[PDB]
Order: sequence, then C-alpha cells, then structure tokens
Amino acid sequence: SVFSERTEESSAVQYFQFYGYLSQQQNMMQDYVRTGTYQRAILQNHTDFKDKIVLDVGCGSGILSFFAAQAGARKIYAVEASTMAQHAEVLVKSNNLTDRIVVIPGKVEEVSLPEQVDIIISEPMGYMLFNERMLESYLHAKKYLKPSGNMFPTIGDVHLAPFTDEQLYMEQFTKANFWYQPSFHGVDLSALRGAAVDEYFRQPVVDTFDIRILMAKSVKYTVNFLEAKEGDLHRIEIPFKFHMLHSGLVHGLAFWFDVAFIGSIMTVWLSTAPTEPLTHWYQVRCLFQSPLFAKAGDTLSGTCLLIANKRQSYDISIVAQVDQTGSKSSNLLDLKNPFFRY
Amino acid sequence: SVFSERTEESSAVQYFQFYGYLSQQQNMMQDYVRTGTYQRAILQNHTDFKDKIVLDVGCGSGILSFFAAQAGARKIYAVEASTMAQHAEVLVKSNNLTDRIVVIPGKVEEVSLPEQVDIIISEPMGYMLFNERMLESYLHAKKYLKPSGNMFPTIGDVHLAPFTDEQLYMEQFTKANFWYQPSFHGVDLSALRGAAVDEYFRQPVVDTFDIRILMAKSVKYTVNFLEAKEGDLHRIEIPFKFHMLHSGLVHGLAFWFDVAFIGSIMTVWLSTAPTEPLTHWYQVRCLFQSPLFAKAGDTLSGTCLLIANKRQSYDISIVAQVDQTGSKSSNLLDLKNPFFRY
Ligand SMILES: N=C(N)NCCCCN(CCCN)C[C@H]1O[C@@H](n2cnc3c(N)ncnc32)[C@H](O)[C@@H]1O
Ligand SMILES: N=C(N)NCCCCN(CCCN)C[C@H]1O[C@@H](n2cnc3c(N)ncnc32)[C@H](O)[C@@H]1O
Repeated sequence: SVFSERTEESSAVQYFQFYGYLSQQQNMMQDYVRTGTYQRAILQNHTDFKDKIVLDVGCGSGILSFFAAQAGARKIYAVEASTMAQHAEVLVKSNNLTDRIVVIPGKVEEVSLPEQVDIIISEPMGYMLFNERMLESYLHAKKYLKPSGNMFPTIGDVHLAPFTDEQLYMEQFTKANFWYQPSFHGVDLSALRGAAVDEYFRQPVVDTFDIRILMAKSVKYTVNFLEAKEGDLHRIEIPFKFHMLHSGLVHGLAFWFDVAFIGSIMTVWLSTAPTEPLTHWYQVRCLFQSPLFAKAGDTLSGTCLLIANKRQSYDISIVAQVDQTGSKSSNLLDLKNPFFRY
Repeated sequence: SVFSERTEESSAVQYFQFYGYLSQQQNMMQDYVRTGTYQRAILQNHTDFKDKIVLDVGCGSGILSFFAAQAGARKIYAVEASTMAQHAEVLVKSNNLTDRIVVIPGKVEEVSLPEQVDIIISEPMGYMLFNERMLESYLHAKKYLKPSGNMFPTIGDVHLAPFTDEQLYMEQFTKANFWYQPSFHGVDLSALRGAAVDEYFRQPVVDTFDIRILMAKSVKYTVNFLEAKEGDLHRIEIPFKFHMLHSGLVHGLAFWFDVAFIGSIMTVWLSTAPTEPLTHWYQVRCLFQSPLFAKAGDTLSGTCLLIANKRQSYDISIVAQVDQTGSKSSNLLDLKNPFFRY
C-alpha cells in the first residue's frame, strides 16, 4: 500500500503495539485540554455532523466517534489499525451505538469504505505536529471525502522561536562529557567524545518552559489540510527570520503547534503554546551544539528542513546564522528518539 | 542462523538500535557495582587471562575487552552486533591496542573466528537474568571454546521469594478504575475495566523494595554455563516450596539473580539481591491477580514456568497454592513489556 512503501516493517510493529495498550489510551484521554477541546469543536459545530457521514481516522478507544455521534451524525466509520479496534467495538456495543458507529479494522490506506464521507476527523498531531507521520494517513483519507467536505482539524500552525536556557544546555553537555575521561577504570574514552555530543544533541527535548526564555516573536508555518497532498509532507522547508528582542546566547529553537477546527458555526483552536494550559504534547526544543551570541536588534535567519524517513519520523536539519556577525550553526536532529525531560 | 530462527526481525532491529546508543552504554558503565565487579573478577584472576586467547561476546563499547587486556591477554576477539562495533574500533585504536583487540562486527552466531579461545567473557544477564535471551548467544559461543576452557560469568542463580505489598497491588486497580466511569465526556467506559486490570497484571514490576516485604527464604534456580546447552533455556521450569516465616497476604513473587565468576585464584560474585547495593537491574516482581492468605508455618507451593518467545523474551506462568487451605492462584506475565516503577 501507500503505507508499507513509506514504512519499515520493524517501525510499524513497534508503532501499533504501543497504541494497542489501554494504558496509553488512558494517558491520552486524561489530557483534559485535548479531550475537552475536541468535544467542544465537534459539539459547537453540530450542523457539520447532524445527519452526515463521518470518517474517524485512527479512532483508538473510539472517543472522537462517540463525540460525532453526540452531535447527531447518521453514520461514523471508525478506522483503526491496532488491536485497540476490538476494544472500541466493545465500547460501541455497551454504549448502544452499533446502529451509528462502525468500527473498521485496518490501515486507512488499505481498507474499503462503503460510501464517501461528509467530514473526516482525527487526532494526527504528534510532537512538533509532524512526528509519527500520521498527517500523511489523514491526508490520504481525502480520497473518501465528498466534494466540499470538511476536515477536523482543518489547519495546523507550527510555531518556532529561539530560546536561551543555560541550564538545559549544561545538563546535556555534562552528560556527554562522560566521554572526556582519559582513565575510566584505566581506559581512555576521549576519542568518542565528539560522537557522544552528537548523539545527545540529536535528541529533541520534550518539556514545558517559561516564555521568559524566548528571545523573539515566533515564526509560523501553516499547513492547510483541506488543500495539502500526501507528498507535501515528505520534505518540509521552514524558512525563518527572527528579530532579536533580548541579547544573550541563543541555545536553540523551540517548537509548538496550534490546530484549528474551522466549522460552519465557529472556529475552535487547540493550542500547545507555552502561554496556554499544558497538554501531553508539551513543547519541543532543539538545542544547538554551540550556542550563538546575538545582540538585541540583530537578525537570526535560516532554515528548518524536515525530511521524512522510513521509521515514521523525520530527520531535522536546522541551520541558523546571526546576520550581523556571520556566526553560524548547523544541527541534525532525530525526532524519533526524543528526550522526555518532564 | 541460530539467531534469526529464534528472533522475529522486528524485535532484533529494535534490540540492536537500543544498544547502538552511546547513552545506553554509558548508563551501564556508570553502574559502579556492575563495572567494578567485572574488573575485579578479571584482574584478580589474572592467571586465567595472561597470554591467553579470549572471546568477548557483545563487547559493546569494549570495556570488558580492555579489562582482559589489562590482565595480560595475548589476543581478544570482541564480537558486537550493533553499530556500537564501529565506536569500539575507535577506542581500540586510541588506546593503542590494535595488536591485541580485534573487533568483529556481527552476531556471534554468524561471524567467523580465526581460532579457538581459552575463555569467554560477557554480560548476558537481563532483568530476572533471562530477559533479552542473550544467554543463548553466550552459550552458543561455546562452539569456539577450547576443551577445558572457562566462562566469565561461570554460573547464574535466579532467586524467587513470595512478597506482601498491599499498596502495589492496590495501585493496579486504582489505575484501572479510570475505566469504571459511566459518563466520561458522555461515554460509558466501564466495559473495558476488566481488560485494563488484565493488562496491568501482565506486566512485571521493575524496581527495588525493602526486604521486610519478603515472607520466606528464597528458592534458587541454578544455570551452570559450562554445562548448559542453548535448548535448556527455551523452557525453564522452576518448582518452589516456600515455608512461610510471616503470616499475611502474599501478593506475588520477587525475583533477583546472582552470577559467579569462578577463576583459578578466586571466585567473585555479582549479586542483584535486595540485601545488596542497587544495580541497574533492580529487582522484579510479578503480582498475582488474586492474593493468597498464608499463616506462618504454612507451605506455599507451585511452579514458575518461563517459555521463550520470538520477541527475545519469555512468557511467564506462575501457579501457587497454599497447601494447608487449598487456596490457588495463577498469573501470566509478559516479560518484554515490564513496568518501570522506579
Ligand atoms: N502523545 C501523542 N503523540 N499524541 C498524539 C498521537 C495520537 C494519535 N492516535 C490517534 C488517537 C485518536 N484520538 C493514533 C491512533 O491512530 C491510529 N493510527 C495510526 N496510524 C494509522 C493508520 N495509518 N491507519 C489507521 N489508524 C492509524 C493508532 O493505531 C492509534 O490508535
Ligand atoms: N539491564 C540490562 N541492560 N541488561 C542487559 C545487559 C546488556 C549487555 N550488553 C553488553 C555490553 C557490556 N559488555 C549487550 C550487548 O551484547 C550485544 N549483543 C547482544 N547479543 C549479541 C549477539 N547475538 N551477537 C553479538 N553481540 C550481541 C548487544 O548488541 C549489546 O552491545
């Protein structure tokens, strides 16, 4: 399929085994901001569901399907690829909704649906929006969408901003410096220090932070899911140009995202910004191996380039330069192996 | 090979990607008990290394090979299957030991050694000794061992003992009762409560604990690595008959292990017992889903059966009965997906 061609089999097994656990389902459902915002987006746009056909892409436990049912959908096809499908079917029976929710086991790239749908709903966002590459399956499912059909969420904004955090930089550098030791039980490890720093700094840091550390207005990159094709997400180029508001060492870039549910009645936002209440996505920070010194008024420019890989993630390349001084930094991150610092 | 026949490819790639990170190697090297005990066993038995040929099975960073070099080995073949082999080669060059340490990339079941060896060294122990099934590779490598050659470690003892921990047992139903909720955002989850309890009890708990919880002298199961064949580890039957020293509810069984390095000069032990200082292996506990009441002086009897699976672990079946009352309990656990509670 379109799914097995872009996905190493090893990565798919680990991925669907992880989402087959009820404990993981629980962890996600207990995020009140996530769950409540989805429910609000769906129930406040009830006209977009009432007597319509809906597709739920990666239904999980089946919670979004239940919300579409609460809003008055005629029928909901809830497609799910893990063994979680069997547990969803149990819930559909015990909440007396077999007349309205049909669980279809399989990947959305491989199953067959009896009709076209009026609207597609999903929670495809990962860390930094793009991790897990579930946006591709969400976009692929537009093949079942009637003309003039809607998608929930409808748009996604990735936000990035430069940050200063000496203590985070020093935690990571200190761990790597284990490999400086000229005589670890009589053995010199120091020839691996370079490799060790690379490995530590390749890992993005997932946790929250005070907005006081951000040193510029954020830059926005927008994906419109109604218009995007699957292929737009194999290579994502995000140019940026920050105007620094504070002088200091810039230790890397912080990422967060917003999605919007653009209904007929109203638009609802789900934000993972650090100014907003916390979600289980936190925020994500990509440290530079060497910090860059920038004076207030200076311009920090460059590119964030995400290239999709077969382990359902992205290789991230960030190249940044201070324009006034020509101080440059280049960094490669591996979004599959993040560091959960919370 | 003998390795790809017993191992799902998906599990092997996750396994060797995990051991290819320097950070994981560092985490194991920073365990002073582990590293120090290996060094002590090797240097204090210098006669078993001086001018001998040695094979290091799963060398990692190569630290055991460097210890065999410190002890006077003529030649050391260090076999390593992850991308860590390339980092080991760098260390061998930068510590000027290319004349004495030869790194061989690949699995020990598939590579070729030029000669037979006097002694084999490895750290094959996982959680509960047997997890990761690396003992099979260690035993397989006896094909390169000269007659009357030694192995380090030489013997392994698994210890089991019944324990009481009401708070651990209760935490499982607390987590599961998230599902016993008739209207979670308008949805009744309660029908999944049973499945959630089952899922929590299939997971062994990895962490440490006060010895005050143990309710009987432990029982020992011994593997002699000089005599054992690969096939002895596919199915491991551990009968037990505990004489209870304390009355109370028995909530499950605790496991830990000891290995011995039996050299010519002295025997050195590496213990992960809860009476001993903590190691990165902690201890492991398998809850019974129904706890058993035992009076001091009563006999708790039964079987612990470990059955090897193709995900490089074991399915664990525990059946226990109190002989005086006829109260029975069984559990099935999946040692691949443990719960890290520490
Ligand atoms: N903490 C984080 N990262 N939170 C954000 C991630 C949460 C994503 N979650 C959706 C939950 C719905 N509310 C994923 C679920 O979608 C299923 N799924 C994945 N890919 C699929 C495919 N190609 N076809 C059909 N189903 C597919 C998967 O099995 C799993 O059940
Ligand atoms: N709690 C924990 N960590 N418990 C487990 C202790 C882990 C010990 N570690 C050795 C490094 C320290 N001496 C494992 C290493 O053995 C390598 N390896 C495994 N199987 C291999 C095979 N069939 N052929 C060749 N190499 C093989 C693996 O790649 C990895 O480097």
